[PDB]
Amino acid sequence: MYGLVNKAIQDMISKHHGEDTWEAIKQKAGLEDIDFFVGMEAYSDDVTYHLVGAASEVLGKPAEELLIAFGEYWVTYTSEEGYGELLASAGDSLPEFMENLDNLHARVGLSFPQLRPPAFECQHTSSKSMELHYQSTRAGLAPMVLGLLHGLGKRFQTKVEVTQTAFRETGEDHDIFSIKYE
Ligand SMILES: O=C(O)CCCCN(CCc1cc(F)ccc1OCc1ccc(-c2ccc(C(F)(F)F)cc2)cc1)Cc1ccc(C(=O)O)cc1
Repeated sequence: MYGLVNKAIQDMISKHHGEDTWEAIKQKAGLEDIDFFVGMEAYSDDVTYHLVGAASEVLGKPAEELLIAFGEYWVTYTSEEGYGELLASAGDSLPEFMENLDNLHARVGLSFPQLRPPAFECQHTSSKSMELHYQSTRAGLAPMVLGLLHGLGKRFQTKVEVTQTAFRETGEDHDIFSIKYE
């Protein structure tokens, strides 16, 4: 993934657990060569997976729990590190944001060819609910998407409940989430 994702993980862990713990996690993951992450440089996905695995071992939390935390963090982090206006342009409510996300990533993709944006499709079931189909070229990030949705509920001051109903990791076509929101 683009370096920005790995910088954001470094930032979350550092802010939350201190530099010592981050350095440890960095070393466990086998990444002490890499001095800083370059935000607009494409990295092998494995660098990301290895950071999450290693942070899981070091902090004593499951990877999927860290992904949820990380998903929430991403929404705030990117707003503060140069994508505040981009996120604003995506809408002023949770459903509109999820509707615009494929288009938001298109705009990211223009400058940055190695972007592999996931696809998000909304089937709105009422004015307070939707089925969300999440289609990704990556495995194992559904819990991050859970975190992301909560990051957005916070951003828009909307209470939101997310329940996954189809699981890509068990060989289903794609993750599907049932969402209820204020
Ligand atoms: O499944 C998957 O593959 C990954 C799913 C999890 C990650 N994705 C979250 C999408 C999301 C979901 C959401 F609900 C809310 C917010 C969200 O973010 C808004 C946002 C999205 C992206 C940038 C940005 C900014 C800059 C750059 C660059 F580095 F300069 F290139 C790159 C991306 C900013 C804001 C972002 C993503 C997607 C693909 C890649 C890549 O392929 O590398 C990297 C990151």
